[PDB]
Amino acid sequence: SSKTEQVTGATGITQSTVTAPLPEAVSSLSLAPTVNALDPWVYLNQTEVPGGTFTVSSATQPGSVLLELEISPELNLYTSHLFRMYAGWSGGFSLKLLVAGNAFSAGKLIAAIIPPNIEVPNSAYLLTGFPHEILDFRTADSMEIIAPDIKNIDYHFRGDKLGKLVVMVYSPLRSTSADFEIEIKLTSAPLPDFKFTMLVPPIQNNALPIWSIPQAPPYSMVNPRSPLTPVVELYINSSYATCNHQLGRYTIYQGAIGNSTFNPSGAWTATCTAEAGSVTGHPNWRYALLDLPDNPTFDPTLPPVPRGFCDWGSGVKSGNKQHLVCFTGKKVEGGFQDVDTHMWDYGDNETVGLDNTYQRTIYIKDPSLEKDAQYLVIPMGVSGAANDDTVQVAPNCYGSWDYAPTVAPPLGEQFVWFRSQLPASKTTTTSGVNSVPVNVNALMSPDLMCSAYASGFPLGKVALLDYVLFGGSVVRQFKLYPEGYMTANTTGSNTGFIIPADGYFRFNSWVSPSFMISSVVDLNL
Amino acid sequence: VTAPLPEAVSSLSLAPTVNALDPWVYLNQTEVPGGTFTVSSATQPGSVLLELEISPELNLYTSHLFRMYAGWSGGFSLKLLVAGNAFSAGKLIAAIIPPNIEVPNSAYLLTGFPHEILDFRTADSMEIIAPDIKNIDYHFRGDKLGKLVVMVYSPLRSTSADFEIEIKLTSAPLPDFKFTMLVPPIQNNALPIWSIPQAPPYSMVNPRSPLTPVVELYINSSYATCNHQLGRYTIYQGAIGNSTFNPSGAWTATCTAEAGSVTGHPNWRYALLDLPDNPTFDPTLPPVPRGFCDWGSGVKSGNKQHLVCFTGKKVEGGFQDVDTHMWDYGDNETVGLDNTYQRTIYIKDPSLEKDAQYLVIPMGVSGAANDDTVQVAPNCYGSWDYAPTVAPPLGEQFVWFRSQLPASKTTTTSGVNSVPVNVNALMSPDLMCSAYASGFPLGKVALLDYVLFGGSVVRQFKLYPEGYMTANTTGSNTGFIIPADGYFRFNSWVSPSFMISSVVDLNL
Amino acid sequence: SSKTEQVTGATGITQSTVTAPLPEAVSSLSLAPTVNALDPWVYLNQTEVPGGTFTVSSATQPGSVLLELEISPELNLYTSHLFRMYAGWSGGFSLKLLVAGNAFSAGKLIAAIIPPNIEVPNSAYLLTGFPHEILDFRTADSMEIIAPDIKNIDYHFRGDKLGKLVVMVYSPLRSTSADFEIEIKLTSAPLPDFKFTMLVPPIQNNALPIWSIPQAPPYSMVNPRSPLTPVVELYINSSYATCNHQLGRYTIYQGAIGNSTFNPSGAWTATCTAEAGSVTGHPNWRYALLDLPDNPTFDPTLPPVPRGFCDWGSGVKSGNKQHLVCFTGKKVEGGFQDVDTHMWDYGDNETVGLDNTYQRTIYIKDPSLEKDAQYLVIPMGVSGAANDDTVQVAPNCYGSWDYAPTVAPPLGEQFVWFRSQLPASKTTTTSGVNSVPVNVNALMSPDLMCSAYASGFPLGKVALLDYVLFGGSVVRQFKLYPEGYMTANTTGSNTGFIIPADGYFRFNSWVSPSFMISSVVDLNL
Amino acid sequence: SSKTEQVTGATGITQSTVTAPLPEAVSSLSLAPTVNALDPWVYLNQTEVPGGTFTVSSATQPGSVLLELEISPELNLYTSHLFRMYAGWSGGFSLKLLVAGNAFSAGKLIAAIIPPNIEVPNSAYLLTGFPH
Repeated sequence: SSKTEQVTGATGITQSTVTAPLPEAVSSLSLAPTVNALDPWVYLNQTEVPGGTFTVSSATQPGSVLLELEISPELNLYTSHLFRMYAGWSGGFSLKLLVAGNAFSAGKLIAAIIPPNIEVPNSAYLLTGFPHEILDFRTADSMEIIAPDIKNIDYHFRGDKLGKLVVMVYSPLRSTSADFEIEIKLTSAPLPDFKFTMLVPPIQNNALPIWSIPQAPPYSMVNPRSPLTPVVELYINSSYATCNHQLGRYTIYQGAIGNSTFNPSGAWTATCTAEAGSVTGHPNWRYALLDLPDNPTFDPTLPPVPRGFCDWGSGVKSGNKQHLVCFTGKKVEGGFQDVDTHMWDYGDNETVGLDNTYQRTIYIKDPSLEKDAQYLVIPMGVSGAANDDTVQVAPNCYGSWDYAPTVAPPLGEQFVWFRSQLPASKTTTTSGVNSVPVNVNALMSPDLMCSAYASGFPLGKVALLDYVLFGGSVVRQFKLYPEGYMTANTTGSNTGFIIPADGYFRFNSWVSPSFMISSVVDLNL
Repeated sequence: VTAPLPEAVSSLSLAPTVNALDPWVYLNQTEVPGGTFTVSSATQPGSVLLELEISPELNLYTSHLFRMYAGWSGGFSLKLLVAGNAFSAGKLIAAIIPPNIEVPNSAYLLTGFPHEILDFRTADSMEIIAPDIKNIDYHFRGDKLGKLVVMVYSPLRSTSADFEIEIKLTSAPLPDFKFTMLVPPIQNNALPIWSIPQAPPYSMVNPRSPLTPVVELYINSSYATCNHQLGRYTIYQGAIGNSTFNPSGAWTATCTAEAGSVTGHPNWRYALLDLPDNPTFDPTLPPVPRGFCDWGSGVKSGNKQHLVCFTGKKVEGGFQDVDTHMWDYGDNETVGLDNTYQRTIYIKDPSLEKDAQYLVIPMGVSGAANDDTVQVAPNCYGSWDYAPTVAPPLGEQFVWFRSQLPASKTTTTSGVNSVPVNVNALMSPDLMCSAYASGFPLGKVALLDYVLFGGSVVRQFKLYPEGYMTANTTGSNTGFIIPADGYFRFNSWVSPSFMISSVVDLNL
Repeated sequence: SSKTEQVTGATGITQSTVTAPLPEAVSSLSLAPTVNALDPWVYLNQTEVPGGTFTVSSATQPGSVLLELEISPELNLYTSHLFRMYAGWSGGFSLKLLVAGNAFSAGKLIAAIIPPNIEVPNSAYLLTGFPHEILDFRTADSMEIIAPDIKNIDYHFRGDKLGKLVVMVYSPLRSTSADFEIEIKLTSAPLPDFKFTMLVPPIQNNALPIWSIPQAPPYSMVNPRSPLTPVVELYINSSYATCNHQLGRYTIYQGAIGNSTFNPSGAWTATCTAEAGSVTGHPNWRYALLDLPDNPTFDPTLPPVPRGFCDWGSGVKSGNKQHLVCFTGKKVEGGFQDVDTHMWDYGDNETVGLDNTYQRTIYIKDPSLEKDAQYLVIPMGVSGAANDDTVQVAPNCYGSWDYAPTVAPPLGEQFVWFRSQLPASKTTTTSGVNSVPVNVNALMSPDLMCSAYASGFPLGKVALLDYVLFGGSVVRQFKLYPEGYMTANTTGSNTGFIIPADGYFRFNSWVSPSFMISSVVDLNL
Repeated sequence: SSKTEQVTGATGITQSTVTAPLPEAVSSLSLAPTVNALDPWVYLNQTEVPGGTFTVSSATQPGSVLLELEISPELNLYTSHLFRMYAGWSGGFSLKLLVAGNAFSAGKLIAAIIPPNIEVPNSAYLLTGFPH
């Protein structure tokens, strides 16, 4: 159908079109053991789908996809919630494309329905092949695409391959002002022919449409890299800080990836097989061997480092001048007689000729090391080392050890980290070690993700969560990727921006990975 | 007529006196008290722009009648009035949330509630039927009420010169709106109109200098926050840290400290400021007398700035000496803290007895940075109920009451000099005296017109209930004097997001 | 109605009665803005209610309540889940009392419906007053109580006071064998006149009927009391270990109660205002004062101890012979020059004449303490002290400081704790301190409760969660109270029972606080 | 009533509305010793009233009054002149608000009728109360 309305002032028209590029395959639900209807009003309450909106500016290139929505119960809050207690679904959705258009100057949108097991092309030219509609920003106000449930089975089960609605720019948006944009929302409502199949117990870990994050300030969320010092700030350093593997790498597909753990309390301790050997250069260095409880020493697949124990980053070229600091102690009956602060290198002095590495090979500066003993390790800090740059060093999986890939943020955004300050141990003693203050940053601490690891994360969607702080209300919008690297849209200088740790996150909406955040953090200071 | 959800007409069978209304109160053109908001390019998506409880406060008239009546039952037809353009593009979502449910803070969830999406292109005169969701035959006062929440869904872009869209709602009760139970009109439910007596600002009292008249009102772009404790008021009192309705009578205090002095100076004797309340110095009541200056900045001991006051030992109530004495407000420096209120006060005189009670009457500043330093009040210890630090909404600036503190030299090297400093104040108590009888409706802001001389010049500021005035200004040049020989006028209740059509350029 | 069936073998009868002690108030839903129906099958799928079952043995005393179910959407999985997207409900439920009866010998059950704002009496004698039914175990198989939605409002909103179904023993159960019991389940299904009112967005923190706990072994959940040593076991000591206030006291009404925190990483550090004074007895002791960041020193309402810092329990009478051990260090520019292990008492040497207390008053054994400095604290262990008994000492709120009440378990059950081992620091040095190995136990670490703090906990219901361990499958059933003290049914000797920390919890069913667990842990070793 | 015309070039619309926020109290003139009619054409010749025009620029502040016209014979040249030879008048006037508008960008006007012995408020917010 069609319907046209004269805009206020008679300076244009707004077209609200009901369109069905119609597969319109309505199943008889003959094989469904029972057919369950919905509250008639669910068909009448059109709700924003997870994935909208998408802003089409002048800097958008036709052929770049903007929406990729799988026609499923997840397009609606109420159907998404109802599906938790239902084995199968069967029916389409009426998807509305609300476009904040105007007689701006020009620009055309193309929306198409793509059937299952058909790759989504990246050109407006190819989209015209599919069943599709075209819009004109000069007159676009609505488009009720009657999206069908393209299927070869008489009713769906979880895990099937579903059809997709793809929206792309047909013609570039041209307007007098470079700031003119077009916010394009998209809402769904199940069609009348949409029914469920069976009543099954809800999944207590259901992939809920709405994610609830407890009002937990990050100063209580603490802390993979330095689990003895609380998080005090939130760092946004635009130094191209592509986070090489570290501790505290959690993703909600597997949980803890790399050598990350959910209980890093302290700075997870480890012991060593303090083997000894002739040492060139520094005789006072002894090559100790990390032991691997729960990961026996001889599995190239498993990590050659105790779970938890991880960077500080050391073992740079100059590792022989900049070191790490850890408590050490001879293991004796019932514990350790005495524990001091010795200088741990964890790197590439002589025996590996490597860079920073995740051996299984450490050097102490204590000459009292003996082979006939196991020595305890508790990292404390760095000694004489640079600050905030030599503590983010890049050791990596120089092996088959399944580790965390070096994650880099998408262009235009920089990582938001959880920081913490490490005090310096001074000693005016004839036998001691000297540390230097250092600030430590990390990705999402496990406490924040605990809700995500249970609440759920819709496939291909990065959570957009807010950040409110002390009065007056000030909200910064961050993006929390499933791989576990929260980011924020950045613009301006490259200053390391501190954001206070007092303030709680809040779920706003599921957004696609390529979703520019409206709120931009300005690097002024 | 766009109805988000059907209105359940209730037969008031359980109403002791089903009370009718004037048949002519039904005209869907009466403005909605507080229902005026502006959308700009800077309004981020999903920012709550309006929130009205579905109640007799939605109409200018039923709001007035509601003071006579203990109950009501009915809906409201709100008409939009969008002063948009041909070059404006954007969306609004207006959802009616159910009574007890909590208003979301993202559009993705607000869409869940019944709603309508409004284009600025075709939402100029859109009737919206707001229902009154209930499980009871009629409402009493205090019952949880439904709300309609207007929120920007697609930000406002402009195909041409960026313009500001001003929107406001006009309502008439649906034919089924009925009152009940006549009661005397002294109730809650603040009046839709607040008549401000024509008291010029210079007739009010500067709470932070109740000895010098308010000489001028001035807007400073730099002063982004107000940490003052003395001079803060709110209509929803409550208690505000060290603010009194009588600033003049509270400017006094007794002090007494034992043998003690600043390490850097054996001349700055300590002084424990006496409290009109009684000890212990319990960390739940103010640690200083209800009225005392909030001046000074976070200096460190040595060749520095500090305050001046009139001090004098008490003599059994009889004759007490008096003289201006240099005064600094605590040695927070020696504890690694900033200058706060809890810190004991000091006096630069070696002639204080370890057990004597000395008067103190602040009078100025000496050898000190200019007004910039007295503006920033000492911090607080975070244990008692003090006035929270506040800042104006983005793009808006404060309005302060200003006064001139006269200086004071000394011919002899016995007293103390005192540089002249212009002092500020967030609000004089003389303006809220009339407000309390009226009150502000449900977290709305009061747009007041400062009618400058003759009425040819009329400035508009928003009187936020929290206790401050703000006026939107585009400009540098911190100093901006506004004459204090004017008078206020109520213009309307405006939602906090409302931005003033009048913009006073700070560069003129 | 009624219906009788001849049991197999014709050795009895089983009565399945449909009863309506009928308020039967059906609302017209006139004021409801809209009326939403359900899938017709929800009315036909009777599901176990949260609160059943309840076993009526010979040791049950008439007048002891067994069921107290508020007639609400929460009586059914599907209605409980659907109510998440609904503002109001209006209608009753058909509650079935399935009784595993037999012609055992005798015994009668009484079930009554109690209207809102009417206290539940504790005598079968009074229950007969209410609308009620009586059962006989000799012939009881079912009872479809048509429970009405007693209300004076035309449809419900969350938070109203609801009616209650109470089941009590009318006559004692007598049977030939002392082991004969009667498992009494109870299921619900909304009546046909049950409808919802409005469609509202789901609460992302909804009080879900089913609780999902991630497959997180407790050896990763770590650890309030000793957040540097991982949890290794699970202790069940029947020493009457009524847990006085401690660290790690979390309840899902407020979150962290007492001085408990969600980020105890390490052993939350604290500093001191190392004031000095003349000391009698031991001159080498110096009375240091804990500073209170975020809790200024002068609020009798707030705790006089830094958040996190907490027991080890010291300050017993003999505190002058048994002590705690914490790292100490003079605070200097940028940190601390040197840090050693000194002996911290935290108790009642001279200045308080108290027992263990939660001052704000500590004694070091280092004579080098000086007033002009702040000294750091990091608890490590105990020195010369008893083990596992003097580390559970009972300091408490000797003041108005809102603390955690001393929780004791119900009779017949003992606490299940999260343990950990603290190594001993030995030192053969002319200046050092000597510790003694000690095992430390705690209540639920915050990681386990994180799901509860978001998943939800139905009012008055203690979660019954399982514990599966390495193959072959072995399941122990524990009860996790809302106040935050997991317990397990115990029988036999008083041996401290260790349960391996490898194995994950799992939600089984919501049960009442007075719900004997069928599985009994046997104290054999 | 209402009436809409498409502006030249079809780049807008011009609304010419006939509105009566209607007291519409028509007297029977029973007590009038005699009732005198006018030349029928006086009812058909709309003349500029004394007090118009008023230019609403960007520097105008809502709440500032612009017109305050007392409904009387003085609103028309011819009625004002005729009243010189007449002891009394009885009847209303059809007042036209010609606005030199355009699809400029925006801006809304409010006109209200205020009864006798009622002070004129200085806020657009209050004007909505009156018939307007």
